[PDB]
Amino acid sequence: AIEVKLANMEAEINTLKSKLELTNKLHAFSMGKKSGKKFFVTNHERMPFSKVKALCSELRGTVAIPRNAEENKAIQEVAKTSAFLGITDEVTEGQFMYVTGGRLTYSNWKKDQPDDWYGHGLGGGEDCVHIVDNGLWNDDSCQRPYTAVCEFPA
Amino acid sequence: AIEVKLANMEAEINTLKSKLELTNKLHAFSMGKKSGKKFFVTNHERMPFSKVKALCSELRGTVAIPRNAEENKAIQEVAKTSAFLGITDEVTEGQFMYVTGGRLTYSNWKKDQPDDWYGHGLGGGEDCVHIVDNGLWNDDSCQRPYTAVCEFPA
Amino acid sequence: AIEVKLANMEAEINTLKSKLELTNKLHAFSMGKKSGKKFFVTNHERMPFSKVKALCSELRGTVAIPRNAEENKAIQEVAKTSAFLGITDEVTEGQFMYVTGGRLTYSNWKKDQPDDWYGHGLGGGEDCVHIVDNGLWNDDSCQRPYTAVCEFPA
Ligand SMILES: [Ca+2]
Ligand SMILES: [Ca+2]
Ligand SMILES: [Ca+2]
Ligand SMILES: [Ca+2]
Ligand SMILES: [Ca+2]
Ligand SMILES: [Ca+2]
Ligand SMILES: [Ca+2]
Ligand SMILES: [Ca+2]
Ligand SMILES: [Ca+2]
Ligand SMILES: [Cl-]
Ligand SMILES: [Cl-]
Repeated sequence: AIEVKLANMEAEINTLKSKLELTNKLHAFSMGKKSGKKFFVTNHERMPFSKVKALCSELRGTVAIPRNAEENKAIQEVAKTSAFLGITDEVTEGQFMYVTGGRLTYSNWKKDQPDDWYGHGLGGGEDCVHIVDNGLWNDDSCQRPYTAVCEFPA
Repeated sequence: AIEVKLANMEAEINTLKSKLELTNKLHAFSMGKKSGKKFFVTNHERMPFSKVKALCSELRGTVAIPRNAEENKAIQEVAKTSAFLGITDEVTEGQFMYVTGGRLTYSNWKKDQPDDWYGHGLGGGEDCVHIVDNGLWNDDSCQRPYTAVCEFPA
Repeated sequence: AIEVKLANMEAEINTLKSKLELTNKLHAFSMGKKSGKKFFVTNHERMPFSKVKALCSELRGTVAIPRNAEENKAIQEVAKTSAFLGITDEVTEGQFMYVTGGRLTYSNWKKDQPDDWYGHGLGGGEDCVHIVDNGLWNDDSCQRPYTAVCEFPA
């Protein structure tokens, strides 16, 4: 009895592992994940950068990062409105880096940006990045609430 | 050693339940659940109140109930049409109560509502409530089909 | 303690099956699954027919098949653009059948279709079927990429 029951429960567990994997695949498909490509998701909520970062982390993802003009456009389509990107110069002013580390290999800065402007009156300069109309980028205060868009691996 | 095999399987179960929790969080996120806020969702199907209660119950949720103007708007945006709210005055005519218990603490009645006539016995008249396009409330028969919207805890 | 632990593990497993079923049910609901009706999902990706078949198959579903007017409208609703249907005449030119077997019954052909056209130049005639924006059908080359739409059981 005991060992037979144990061997079965082992099979039951493996079966559930398989079903959950299938469930995740179906969910990814329904969320718009294209075959073999990274995908973006949002709940359309606006919040400060630290909050977006913490939320995406909780979902085992990261703040959306465009690596080319295609993904940049993709992020816009998902967000609809301006959203934070996983890029900041919080560590060293003027040196933007991906929140996952490393220098930028692609950028789409609006003319005259980034400028670390203080005039937004929120205190401090601007160490965060968000997409604006036309898909261009602007550095803004990490305190401003922008649409949370998380990214998940291809 | 069966005790070791048992211990390993218990560990496997905990890993799976953690992954399922993650799957659930990501799904809610993808469907618009805001941080710290209740999650409202619909399949856009119209049915009698009794069917809505059973359906939401089967999903471990309840018929949507707006406790404030913000939530009222969130429900309105999810339904996009006329949908039932988890509120009824079946015990005492005119005294609306939440299906989950308690007296109303917020309402958004249309000027001439509720307009149910007095004197109806059990099941007679208008003892159910539905929200409309603009977010206003109307009382109506629980047998009339309206959009099913369920809510899940924050 | 061994037998007590095994009993608990059995309960842990069944509660996991229960919660997984709940996740699948809520997901279907959020995707618009109507009670007692099969539902449709798409990631909005366009690909050749063979890729759609394989993709839906991996998800435990199949290429969407409109069995009546209602399902046809539901499919164009989810697709929002031209998509393949699970109907072809690969087995016998001129006589269509469902990818899951059986002769085609309900159809919504555009005037002068199907015509097994060779003018497209991709080589061969047209053995696949796709629905257009207005919901009408046309037979086209299985080699052409169209939106991937899967259906899952009622
Ligand atoms: Ca079994
Ligand atoms: Ca800066
Ligand atoms: Ca700036
Ligand atoms: Ca009454
Ligand atoms: Ca009444
Ligand atoms: Ca009324
Ligand atoms: Ca336990
Ligand atoms: Ca043909
Ligand atoms: Ca044709
Ligand atoms: Cl800042
Ligand atoms: Cl063909």
